[PDB]
Amino acid sequence: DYKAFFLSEFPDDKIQANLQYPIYLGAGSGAWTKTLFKQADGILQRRYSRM
RNA sequence: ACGGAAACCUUGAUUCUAACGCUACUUCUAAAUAAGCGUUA
Repeated sequence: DYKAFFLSEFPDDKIQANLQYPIYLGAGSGAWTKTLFKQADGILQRRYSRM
């Protein structure tokens, strides 16, 4: 779902391949790895619209 | 110069012996130190 939602808009050479079950841990992985991105779409971006 | 005089309601005695302010009870329950990089060049 994350690849069909976010990672598909970027060049394939910038996206890594999975050897085992994927996960995103810690800082720097992005907002969509830490939210319910299906429901946070729209709300998250408008939270930063005036910055 | 009195039915009056003399005469301790007195001596010895522990309000004492025994007895747990005790029995049971999680300072516990969810929670990434994480998000945003625009515009100009």
